[PDB]
Amino acid sequence: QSLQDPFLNALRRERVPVSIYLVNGIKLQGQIESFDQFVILLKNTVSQMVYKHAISTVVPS
Amino acid sequence: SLQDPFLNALRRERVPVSIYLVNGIKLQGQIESFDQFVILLKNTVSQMVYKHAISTVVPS
Amino acid sequence: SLQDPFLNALRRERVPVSIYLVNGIKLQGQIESFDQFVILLKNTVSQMVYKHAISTVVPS
Amino acid sequence: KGQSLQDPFLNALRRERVPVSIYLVNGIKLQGQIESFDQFVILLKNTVSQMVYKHAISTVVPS
Amino acid sequence: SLQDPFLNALRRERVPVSIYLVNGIKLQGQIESFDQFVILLKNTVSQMVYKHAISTVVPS
Amino acid sequence: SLQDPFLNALRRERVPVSIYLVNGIKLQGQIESFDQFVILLKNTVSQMVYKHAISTVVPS
RNA sequence: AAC
Repeated sequence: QSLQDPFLNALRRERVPVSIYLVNGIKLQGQIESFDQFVILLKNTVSQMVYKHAISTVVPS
Repeated sequence: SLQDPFLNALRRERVPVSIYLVNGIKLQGQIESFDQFVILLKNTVSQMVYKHAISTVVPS
Repeated sequence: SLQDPFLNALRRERVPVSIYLVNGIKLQGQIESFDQFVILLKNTVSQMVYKHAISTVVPS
Repeated sequence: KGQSLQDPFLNALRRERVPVSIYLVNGIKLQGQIESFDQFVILLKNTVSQMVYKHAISTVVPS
Repeated sequence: SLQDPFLNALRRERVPVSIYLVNGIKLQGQIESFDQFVILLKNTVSQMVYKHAISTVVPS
Repeated sequence: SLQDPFLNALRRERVPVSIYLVNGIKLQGQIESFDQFVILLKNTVSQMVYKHAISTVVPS
């Protein structure tokens, strides 16, 4: 986690808009509210739990 | 841990949820219960949903 | 484990169940048996279905 | 419970040389006989032996 | 472990890489860094790619 | 156990192989090395292939 | 939701 956690934490603390690309090709957008070992809590109009196993890539918007 | 308190608040307050599967299909219902690998999603009857097949869970 | 009760119930009742796979395939039959990683589904054939390929199990 | 079902099911097919179909999650159907398997792979023989990863397999069924 | 040397070699020599994903998508850039589960890919932006989503890593 | 002897015989004997990915793509070359998680495949270029993305390995 |  020596790279993943710092990467997600900096986006979380700064409240950067991010794009989360899922394996099926769908792109989600919002702010990272928090995360744990298996999930990311992504907030836009509502708070959704995204399973990391479904994510291909995370990048600031 | 963020997963379990998130699913518990939906379970206890019997909140209606959308579960999106990795193929894009949206399922809807109430979280009857969950464990390490599955979620039981009730409408009239419960179906068993494998977490490995879920991309997102969001209220309503 | 919620899987065992959920699946043992179906297995004993021999009721029809739909198994939806992660690729969108819908299988229809009876739950004949299961273990940690597979489910044996019975219709005109008995086929061994890997749980990793399953999204949902839905009583008919 | 563990491998109670999987391992006898595959062992029966192997022992009796039953022609099998293995459906991959991508939809592709493989056919042949199961010559052996371990924790992660199944060896399938048609004209030649190919190693199939269980992680890619959805269903196994007699042809 | 073959991953570390392979990926580090590509990091040290600044090699432009293609990261193919399991779903057909190609990402292109340089390996900025990596850990057990992710690879950081730098092109115009720095993106974090989950290894579970990657099929292959190759020079462009 | 079956996997390691299978792959080692292809590596040691430098046998041309075909590696099919879960999206159906066929890669070709020789296996230089492999570990728990990856296979290094040599053709014109050396590429790393994640085992989780492979469906089938067969001599070509 | 590809009986």
